[PDB]
Amino acid sequence: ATPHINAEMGDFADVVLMPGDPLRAKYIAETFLEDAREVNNVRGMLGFTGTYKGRKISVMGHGMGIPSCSIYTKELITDFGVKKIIRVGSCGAVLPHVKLRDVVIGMGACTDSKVNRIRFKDHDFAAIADFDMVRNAVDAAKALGIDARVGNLFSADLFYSPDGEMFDVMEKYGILGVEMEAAGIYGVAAEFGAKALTICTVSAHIRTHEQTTAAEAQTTFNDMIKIALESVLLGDK
Amino acid sequence: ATPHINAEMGDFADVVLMPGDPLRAKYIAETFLEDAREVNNVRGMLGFTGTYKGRKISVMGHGMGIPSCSIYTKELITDFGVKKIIRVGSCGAVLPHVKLRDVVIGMGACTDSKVNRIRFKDHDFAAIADFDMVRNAVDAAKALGIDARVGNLFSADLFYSPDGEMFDVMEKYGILGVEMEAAGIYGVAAEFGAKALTICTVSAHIRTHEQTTAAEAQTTFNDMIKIALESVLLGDK
Amino acid sequence: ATPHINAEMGDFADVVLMPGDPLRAKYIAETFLEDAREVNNVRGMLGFTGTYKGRKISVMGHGMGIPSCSIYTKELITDFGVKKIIRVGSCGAVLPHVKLRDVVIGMGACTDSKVNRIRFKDHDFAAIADFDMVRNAVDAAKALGIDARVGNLFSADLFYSPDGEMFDVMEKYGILGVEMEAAGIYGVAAEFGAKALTICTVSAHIRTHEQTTAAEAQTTFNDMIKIALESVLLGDK
Amino acid sequence: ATPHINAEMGDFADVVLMPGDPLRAKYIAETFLEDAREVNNVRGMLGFTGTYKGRKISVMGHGMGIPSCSIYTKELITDFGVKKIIRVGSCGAVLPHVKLRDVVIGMGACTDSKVNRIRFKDHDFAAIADFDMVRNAVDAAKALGIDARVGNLFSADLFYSPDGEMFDVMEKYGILGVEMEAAGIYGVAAEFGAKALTICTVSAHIRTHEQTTAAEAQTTFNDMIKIALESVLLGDK
Amino acid sequence: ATPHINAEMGDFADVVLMPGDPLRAKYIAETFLEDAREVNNVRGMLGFTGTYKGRKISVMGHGMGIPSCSIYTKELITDFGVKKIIRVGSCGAVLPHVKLRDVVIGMGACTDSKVNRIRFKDHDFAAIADFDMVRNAVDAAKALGIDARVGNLFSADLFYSPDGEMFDVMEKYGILGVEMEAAGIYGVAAEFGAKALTICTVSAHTTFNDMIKIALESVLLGDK
Amino acid sequence: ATPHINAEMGDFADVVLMPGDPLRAKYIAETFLEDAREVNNVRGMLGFTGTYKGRKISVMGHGMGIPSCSIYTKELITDFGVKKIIRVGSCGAVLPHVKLRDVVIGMGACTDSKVNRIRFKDHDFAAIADFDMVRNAVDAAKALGIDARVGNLFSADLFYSPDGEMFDVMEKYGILGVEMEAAGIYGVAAEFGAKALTICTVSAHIRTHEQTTAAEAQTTFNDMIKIALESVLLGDK
Ligand SMILES: Nc1ncnc2c([C@@H]3O[C@H](CO)[C@@H](O)[C@H]3O)n[nH]c12
Ligand SMILES: Nc1ncnc2c([C@@H]3O[C@H](CO)[C@@H](O)[C@H]3O)n[nH]c12
Repeated sequence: ATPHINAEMGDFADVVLMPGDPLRAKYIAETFLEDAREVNNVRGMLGFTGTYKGRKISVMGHGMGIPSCSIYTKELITDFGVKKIIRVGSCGAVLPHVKLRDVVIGMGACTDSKVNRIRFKDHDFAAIADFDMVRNAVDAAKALGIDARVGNLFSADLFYSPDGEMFDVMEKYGILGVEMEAAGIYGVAAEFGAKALTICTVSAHIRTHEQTTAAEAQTTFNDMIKIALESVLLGDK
Repeated sequence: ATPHINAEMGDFADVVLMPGDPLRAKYIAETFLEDAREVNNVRGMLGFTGTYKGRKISVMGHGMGIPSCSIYTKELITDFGVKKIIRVGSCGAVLPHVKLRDVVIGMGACTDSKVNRIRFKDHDFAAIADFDMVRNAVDAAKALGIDARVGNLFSADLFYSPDGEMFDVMEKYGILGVEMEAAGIYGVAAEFGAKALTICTVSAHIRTHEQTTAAEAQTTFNDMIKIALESVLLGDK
Repeated sequence: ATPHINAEMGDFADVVLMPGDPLRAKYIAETFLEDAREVNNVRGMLGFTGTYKGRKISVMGHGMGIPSCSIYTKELITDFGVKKIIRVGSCGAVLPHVKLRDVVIGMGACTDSKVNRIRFKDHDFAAIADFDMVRNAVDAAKALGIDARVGNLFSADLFYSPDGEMFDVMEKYGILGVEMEAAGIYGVAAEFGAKALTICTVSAHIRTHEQTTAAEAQTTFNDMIKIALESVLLGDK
Repeated sequence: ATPHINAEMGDFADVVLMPGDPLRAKYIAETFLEDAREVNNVRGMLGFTGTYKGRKISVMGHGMGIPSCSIYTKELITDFGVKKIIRVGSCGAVLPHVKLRDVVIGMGACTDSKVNRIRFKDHDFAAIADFDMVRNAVDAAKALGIDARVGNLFSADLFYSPDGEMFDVMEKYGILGVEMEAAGIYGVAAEFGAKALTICTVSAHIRTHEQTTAAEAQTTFNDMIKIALESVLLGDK
Repeated sequence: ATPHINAEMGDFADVVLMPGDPLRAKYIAETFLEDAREVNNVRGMLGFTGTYKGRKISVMGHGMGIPSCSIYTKELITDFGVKKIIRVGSCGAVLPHVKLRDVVIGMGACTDSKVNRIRFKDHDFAAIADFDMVRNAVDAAKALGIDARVGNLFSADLFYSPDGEMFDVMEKYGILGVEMEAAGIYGVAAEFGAKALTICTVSAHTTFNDMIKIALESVLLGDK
Repeated sequence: ATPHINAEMGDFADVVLMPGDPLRAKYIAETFLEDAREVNNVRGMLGFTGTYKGRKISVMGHGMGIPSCSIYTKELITDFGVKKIIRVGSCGAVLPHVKLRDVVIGMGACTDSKVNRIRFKDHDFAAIADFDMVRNAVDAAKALGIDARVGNLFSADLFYSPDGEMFDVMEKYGILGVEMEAAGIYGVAAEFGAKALTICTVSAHIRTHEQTTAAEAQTTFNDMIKIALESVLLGDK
């Protein structure tokens, strides 16, 4: 019922988990949710709704990049009643002892995109998550015995940057992970009056050049998913 | 293979057609290509390689927005030997005499993205197509009896833009179509030394709810595909 | 000693409360700290150290504006072993449900200053607080039965802004309070590897025109101080 | 008459060739036009009108820099019925394979000027030539046995630039020639609704300070002028 | 009163000298003025009013940085009738032939602040002093046997630069001194229709009393 | 010789007056100078050297706009030993009380050009004149009974600007005259270590004011040139 999602009101839960990869969304639906059904397939951007421990939950890909996820998050918020979005992504690390498969939680997200400047009269908008969602995720990770670090992400427009020196700048200012969406989702959440959080799994070290495979990212980053799902239940109270 | 493409050198032709929707890529392979073989499916971004009138051709989705297509086009160029990219997409018009189903060829692409400023030391980089490819597309269009306009596209970062007034400015400056990728693909081609072209069909008239029927759009879609494919043959001389 | 603080290592606690007004720092030291002693008076920027429920704590003015507070925060971190800074300030509100004397906690801070762009290669640095410090303040306020909202502040360079329309944009994007330092302190904390939090008391409403007096700001905003001090004790565990 | 041109409607053809140097315009009139008459001498900016193979054609200097040529091109468009402007100039190369005496056709023009950002709400306007004019020029060149390169020029505000590093950037993104006017003329054409093209001959290699001799310059200049003139005849059909 | 100044119209003279440090304002008031009276102490930003050779004169700290002094100068101009602001500060020099202990007069002020771009539609506003005040300061200095250098200051937002990349640039383009306020004060003066001047002593690469004498005598020259 | 000046060291005085129009330079030479001889005619940009009251003085056009005058002033300073440049031009007024034929002295020059930001690492360079030259001009004018206004000029890149509202901003900030060169000349002067000044006569009121524009002054164009020349004589003493 929207230009990029062929579904109707009620087809989505009020909370949506969103990886960039629709195939990871499919994996999550098949692995963590009961009674999951596909609710969207437009442009292959798979979305599903099922239950987790009785709680109605949706998962849907948002694609790669700020412009892509801004489209889906906006539509979910304005036309499907979605109140909370939890991005469950991958990222590259720049810090020396942040390692592969570490879970990072983006309370804020830096960016080299122009979208928030366009929204905010060319000033600095601090793209932040909802505090209660951050807190829920931290508490859930603790209950699960999973380490999770909270801090700044950096949302890049260019996965292949011509400016390698910027990575030293990110490292100097404590950036936990380089991904491509958080700052955009946070801008949309503030623009349209909803709540968002980005949780990422470290899938590459930008310095050491260690990296996981495409298959590993699609189907094995499960700590962040358990954290996300349990954090919703805490939020419900 | 690359982190976003599960294939090896040789799997892709040296020319790749790219719609945003990976389902359109599959449709293109099935409809216009002989002996089509799927060569990528990471993140559901379907890619295929086949032949058109004997000529080896590939077709693969690029996803929505500059950051998404920048990843795929970079990787195709540096790791798969691709020499030419032709985006085949949709766009919205802002000019009165540009009608639904019109074909537009982006000789240049304006943008509100920051990617080319990051590349170009914060100055104005004119994101342009390769001239020969533009000319090949014009001649292929003529031989098919299809009228096409050549000029500027505008590649937006925000499909849902909070700056409605900018559309008046685009109209004032002769922008032929509003889409979300061309300026980024043109930046990648310049950065990595390849050739690119974006052709679009007008599928919407901004500030108006006018829409074409399903059969009309497929017919028009097919016309664009034919122009792109025939243009490659002309380029081969 | 440093160019703006005539004290030696050890004279400051490892946690410093910092209002913009040195006379407020004096009030706080005399009212909340036991055995308080003056440790700075350079440029009349009073700083004191004493104990709160057995915990060594310092309080010192940072003056008005990002450039002023950036000086003091840097010096405390590099030369006095300060690990945490809690700014305890005043702000003006734009949101219709925010009232005079409400306490707001700045998980992030937007800004129209150029300093973070200077630090961050002209990109958007999300100026954020330390998460644990935010949670400690939230928990302390709950234990005290004091209400407090958590979200974005906006750190202005011009208290007398010629751009009145920017306040509508701040309001649309949920800015809780307009002040003049948080984004700068958060940038310094990030640069030098320390932790910071800004808590503000609403001293004016930009829409309803209500306003506390200079005398009230100097001495009567005590809820935010109780929250700050108790949050430190929580932080110590 | 207009503030910088003392002529009347009819004194100029609907196509004007424009070198920067008014003395070069005088040379073009004497050399290529029959029955040439001087139609402007305000500020010494000589313009002439005559015929080339029966076709009415004008030639006039535009002076140095974007601000200068923007004045002349605007006035020609709004007050003298001019439809097409062909800048005929020299440029410096930054690419090793681009050689002295090569003819470059600016299908696009990059710039470090702010004039187009001012016009285009501080976004990226792709300053482009008219496609048919570009094609006419290629075809004309081919007929004359010259292979012209088509791509981006860079229009500089500073002939004596303090930023030597920018040339490396220009080279990396494939800029064919450096001059000082094209992006400005293209901006004017778009703003006031006309068509423009810039053709340049490479008279210098910026990195080595290679410089063309006087005799070879006169030869390549003539080639460029023949190309421009014959392109007009092709456009007429 | 204003939110940052607890005084009333008439408490300030129509010219105010402003050092950054309020304790320096107190020193100035005590050393140079007759019948000096404290007229502001909000936030400890001490302001005083007295006479210098029969001429009513005020002196008040403005704090460090563009945002701080922009507040105080605006309120003085719009709410206390002040017509002229003279900043009397210290600066660091980058030029070889600008000496320690030299007096520099900022006819213009560069800055890495965004405040004037906010004011001037993101274009380049040349933050300048009032010409007559510059002339008066030069002439007052001359009469005191001092050659003041007139030129550009640079007003920094970051005393502690993250990379220090601007220093060589300031030197290349002839900046006389580095401080943290002038361009802000000049922007305020332009915005609200008053006149301002920044005078600095080169404190790095009295003297202080000489600078104050130049500022005070330059006012008396202006009154003529 | 230099790329834009066919002359040798010694041909120019160490002070050069520069109008935009080279024909105006000719007029000044013939009207004001003894034993004037032409020293340059490259690109029709006439320059002359003669004496005024025994004092060796040059006069030469600079063309229109920052890029044009930046070329000439740089070449004069670095290759012809020029120490002082005085632009003598016309400007438009935006202030209601500024009269036609009033003389404006640009102690500073605002601009919408990017050249100084290029020089100054994207920060605000205050483009200022030499103080002694300003003072000499004020005294020279006063001696002739002319009260010259001293303040900011605004140097525009676009004579035909799309942003009419900016003239309101100029008026609000007390801009005395609008022209097209001062900020660029002042930038060159600072870059290459020389001294410069722009003096202008008001030739028009920009835009229509509800108010009444005062009246017209009795001051002439010849009066301004006299001021300029006499200011040189004062500076010599
Ligand atoms: N009116 C419009 N505005 C922006 N983008 C598009 C498109 C294209 O469709 C996608 C978004 O729907 C994206 O790839 C964009 O380039 N079609 N019509 C459009
Ligand atoms: N070399 C220098 N750099 C920056 N600021 C200053 C100052 C002034 O001193 C204060 C900072 O110490 C502030 O008001 C600034 O304008 N003196 N010397 C300086």
